[PDB]
This record gives sequence, structure tokens and C-alpha cells, in this order.
Amino acid sequence: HWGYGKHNGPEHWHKDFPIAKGERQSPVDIDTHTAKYDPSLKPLSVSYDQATSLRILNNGHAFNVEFDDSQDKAVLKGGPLDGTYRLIQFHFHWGSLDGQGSEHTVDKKKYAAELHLVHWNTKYGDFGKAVQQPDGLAVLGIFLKVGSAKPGLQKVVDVLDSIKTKGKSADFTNFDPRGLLPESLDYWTYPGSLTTPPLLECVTWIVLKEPISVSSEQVLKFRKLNFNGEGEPEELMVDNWRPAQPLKNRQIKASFK
Ligand SMILES: NS(=O)(=O)c1ccc(NC(=O)c2ccc([N+](=O)[O-])cc2Cl)cc1
Ligand SMILES: [Zn+2]
Repeated sequence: HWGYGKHNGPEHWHKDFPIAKGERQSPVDIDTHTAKYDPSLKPLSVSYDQATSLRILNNGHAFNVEFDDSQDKAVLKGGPLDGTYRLIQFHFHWGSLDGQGSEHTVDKKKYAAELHLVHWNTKYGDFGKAVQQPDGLAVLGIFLKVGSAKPGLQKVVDVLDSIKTKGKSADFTNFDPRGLLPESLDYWTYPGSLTTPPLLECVTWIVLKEPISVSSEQVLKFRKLNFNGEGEPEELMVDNWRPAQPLKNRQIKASFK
């Protein structure tokens, strides 16, 4: 099945998922000088005070942490969005080396990793229905650079030892994803897709300009995870990013000048 290798990786995904060559695929290179400053964009509202984290899951592609999204908690609104979008999960994409790992790039610059906070449009009732809609999801993307540690990341780093392998999960409550957010909520936004299969064109992307800093030690711990299941040959969970895709018709908007 699909993955990140030479024979099944991003260049192969179009065979099982033909939308891979569609008109609104993600990620993209963010050309900061062709992006349009839009003073009409309402500020972004990220309201995570009541986010109830539940569990962290290793799925064979990344580690997904899923939230209890059964109540009106942990919502993204404003910015380019109409209505309210509810947090369901976050995950990361990262590299084998500090010089790559991000999915979006900024004037061709690759960051060490990228965090995706995934939210579904509450007008569609749940995540599974929302992904079938053109405005179903809003993904908040945040770049990671290697420097000072991010203290709010450490609780995630420490649990990774227990989910080394595909299909392992651990209880993970009371985690404040506010600890993963940079100072500024300045952003770029554009219409796109999931960056893994099924590659559905259901996402309003909101990519923050300001990266967070994490330590080398923190990202090194991401790189100890495995793609393979327990009792299969060891293949380290690294370079789980899709490269930039063609922008095609699209415009990227900026919330700042
Ligand atoms: N990398 S990204 O664009 O943020 C992104 C990519 C893929 C997803 N996928 C999911 O959330 C997902 C999880 C489970 C299932 N399922 O039915 O088993 C389906 C999806 Cl679409 C979410 C976000
Ligand atoms: Zn992602």
C-alpha cells in the first residue's frame, strides 16, 4: 500500500488516488512575494482552552494524536473561514536531517518539520462527512526549526517510546496544544488538499509565518519511530513529507503586509 518509499511514495500515489494530479493539491511552495496581502481577512481565532486530548496513536505514516471532538471545544474560526471548525487531531511531518521535513516550503525553504492541526467544519456534523466536502477541513500548519527546545512539546516526545511501531497507542490527556503555537498568528492561506492519501481536495490551508523552535534532541526522538510494524524489518519513520505540488490556478493570500 502507499507510503514514503521509492516504489510507493508520493510519485506513485496517483495510481491508487488519481486526484493526486488534481487542480488543488497540497502542499505548495509559498512564494511570499506573489502572495496577496488581504486586509479584508478577519483575524484568525484559535480557541484551544478546553481542548480535551485523549490519546496518541502511531499509524505507520506519522503519530496521530486524536482529541475528543464530541463537544464545542477547540475551535478554529475567522481568518478566511466561514463558520466554525473543530479540532480532531494533530500530527507532524519531518525529515531524516534538519535540512528537510516540511511539506510546505517558503520561497523554496524547507523547515525541519511541520505540524498540522486538523479541524473539521461543524456544518457537516463530523470529520468523516466533512472530508467529502470542498470546504470540509481547515488545517493549521506550523513550521518547526531546530534551536531552543519547545517546552510544550516535551510531553509528546516522551510518549513516543511506547508507540514505536505502527498501531501502538497510549492514553494522552490534558495536553494543551496551545503549547505548540508561535507568538504570531500571521498566516498565509490557500485552497488545497490532504497531503496524504486519500488526497481529498477538502482543505482550507492556513500556514503560520512564524515557525516554532524545537531542540535537536526533540526532533531526534521523532526519528526513532518506525514505519514498519513490531516484528518486521526496521525502517525508521523519517521523510514522511510530500513535496510541493503545482499551484495551478491558485492564489495564496497573506493576512499581513
Ligand atoms: N497531512 S494533512 O493534510 O493534514 C492530513 C492528511 C490525512 C488526514 N487523514 C485523516 O484524518 C483520516 C484518518 C482516518 C481515516 N479513516 O477513515 O481511517 C480517514 C482519514 Cl481522511 C488528515 C490530515
Ligand atoms: Zn499532515
